[PDB]
Amino acid sequence: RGSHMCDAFVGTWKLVSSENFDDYMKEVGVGFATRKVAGMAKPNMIISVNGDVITIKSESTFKNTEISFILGQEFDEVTADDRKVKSTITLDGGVLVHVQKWDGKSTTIKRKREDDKLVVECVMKGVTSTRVYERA
Ligand SMILES: COc1ccc(S(=O)(=O)NCCCCC(=O)O)c2ccccc12
Repeated sequence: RGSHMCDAFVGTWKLVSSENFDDYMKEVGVGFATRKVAGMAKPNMIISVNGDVITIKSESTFKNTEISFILGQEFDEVTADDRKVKSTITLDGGVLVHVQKWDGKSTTIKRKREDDKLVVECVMKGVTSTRVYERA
């Protein structure tokens, strides 16, 4: 197999900035103690691609997570904050668009390459948080 456009996400990334994540988590419904501890985390994210399967791992002092998925194909995800959600991730104009659905609610997480950074934009009900990762 040769290159894929998604290979631009592949690598080891470290969180360097976070804006409005507490308010985003509030909107998602995250409880106090989880918000405080999760908010402190400075995770590393490892993204790899193997055939049609994309894997996103996150390692931090808060929680270690891993999701593997095929674009456009819904999967079960247990989030860092312990929600059990139905997730679908697609590629739209170079941007990984990740929708999580649970308990009649929905949130969208966009991951995109900007310069040498990987920018993560999380949106829930008018509230947006921006998290920026750099190469590790
Ligand atoms: C470190 O704490 C978290 C990580 C990921 C998630 S998530 O379910 O994967 N949605 C956010 C995804 C992008 C954030 C990031 O990877 O830096 C959390 C969701 C709610 C509260 C805390 C979360």
